[PDB]
Amino acid sequence: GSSGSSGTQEELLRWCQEQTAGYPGVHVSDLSSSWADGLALCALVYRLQPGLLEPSELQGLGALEATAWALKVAENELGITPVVSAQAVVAGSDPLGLIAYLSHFHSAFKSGPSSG
Repeated sequence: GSSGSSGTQEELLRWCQEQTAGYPGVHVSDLSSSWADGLALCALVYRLQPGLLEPSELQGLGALEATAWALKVAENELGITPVVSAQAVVAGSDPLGLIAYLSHFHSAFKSGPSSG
């Protein structure tokens, strides 16, 4: 039951919500600061692929320490080149880059109606 306008960020956000949801503590409510923490990206990645290692350290790592991994396992496994600097994401300087960065994840791990 996942379908709507498949056009606005809503399609991505919601999609990411269901993913991160699983991860305890990670609650994506807005693509502004909800992803700044760092775990967010970590959850989205770890979840997307339950086969990849688990966050044994990320559990108690620094807001940045986390994002670091995500961008890694994402650029290695997922292959989603890091369009934004782990710092920019967490620091919260380039809110645009992040959006584009995530867009890649979905664009690859998306499904449903193309033109609503």
